Amino acid sequence: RTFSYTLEDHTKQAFGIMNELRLSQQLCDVTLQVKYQDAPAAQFMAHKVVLASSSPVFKAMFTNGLREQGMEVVSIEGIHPKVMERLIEFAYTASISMGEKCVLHVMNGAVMYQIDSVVRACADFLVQQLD
Repeated sequence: RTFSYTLEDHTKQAFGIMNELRLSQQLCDVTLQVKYQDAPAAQFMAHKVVLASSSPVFKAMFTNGLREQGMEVVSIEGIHPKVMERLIEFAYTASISMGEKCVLHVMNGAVMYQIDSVVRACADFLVQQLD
């Protein structure tokens, strides 16, 4: 009496569309303004719900108890713009790539937004690079 179906690639396909929408700057409700020390300021438009799905830190920031009147600007310090870019790409794609010289800075940024997956991968890379 009961019929049930699952599309395994669905989440992969849907995240692909969400990343397309980020890059077109469509349906975005947060702008991250990133200023790190000497480097020129940068900004990143995104979807609060997607960032929240990949970072307990963004989730708490955005789930405030009074719903938001539109597009929010968020000031970020202490993370290089190039690192934030890579973390956002991870959330939207599940992949991240960097040069060996940047692995430490990305791990630092991933600790700051509690992206446990990226923390683990970077830690494991650094340790293999020993001895």
